[PDB]
Amino acid sequence: KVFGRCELAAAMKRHGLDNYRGYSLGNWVCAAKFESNFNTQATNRNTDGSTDYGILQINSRWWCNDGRTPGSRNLCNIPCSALLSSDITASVNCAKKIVSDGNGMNAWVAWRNRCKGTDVQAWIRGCRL
Ligand SMILES: CC(=O)N[C@@H]1[C@@H](O)[C@H](O[C@@H]2O[C@H](CO)[C@@H](O[C@@H]3O[C@H](CO)[C@@H](O)[C@H](O)[C@H]3NC(C)=O)[C@H](O)[C@H]2NC(C)=O)[C@@H](CO)O[C@H]1O
Ligand code: NA
Repeated sequence: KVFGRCELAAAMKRHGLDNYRGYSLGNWVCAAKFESNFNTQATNRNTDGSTDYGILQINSRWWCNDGRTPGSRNLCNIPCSALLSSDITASVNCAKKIVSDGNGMNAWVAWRNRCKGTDVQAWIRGCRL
């Protein structure tokens, strides 16, 4: 599923991401936009052999198990395929865990390089929230 911008904002808010750890909803919509282009099925191989999965490109080296990432931890205790569902609940639960692990949203490279310090409020403009 490729989410619309406001559709994803409403889902992220419903799953409790707005201001989770102080990150406004726009931060999460922006991060999902540049990580996956709002595509829940997005997957990307990393050079270290891990893979990034779903709307928030959660990495298999640390957060999920994909059975092909040597040295991986599975701190969200979930199959990486479960991060590709059209229902983003699992991605949100794992993102809540990730953003609380110490480096906040800097865990998302696209957020750090493209959203951090920007007018992230632009990402929720017009959404019924
Ligand atoms: C969205 C996503 O998957 N992003 C990936 C990043 O999570 C990942 O960076 C590494 O993340 C782990 C977990 O947050 C970092 O480990 C934590 O480090 C902090 C101190 O910095 C400490 O409080 C924690 O104990 C420790 N947690 C664990 C479980 O060990 C780790 O430092 C990050 N590594 C780097 C190089 O930034 C990167 C790299 O795998 O990939 C992103 O896609
Ligand atoms: Na794994």
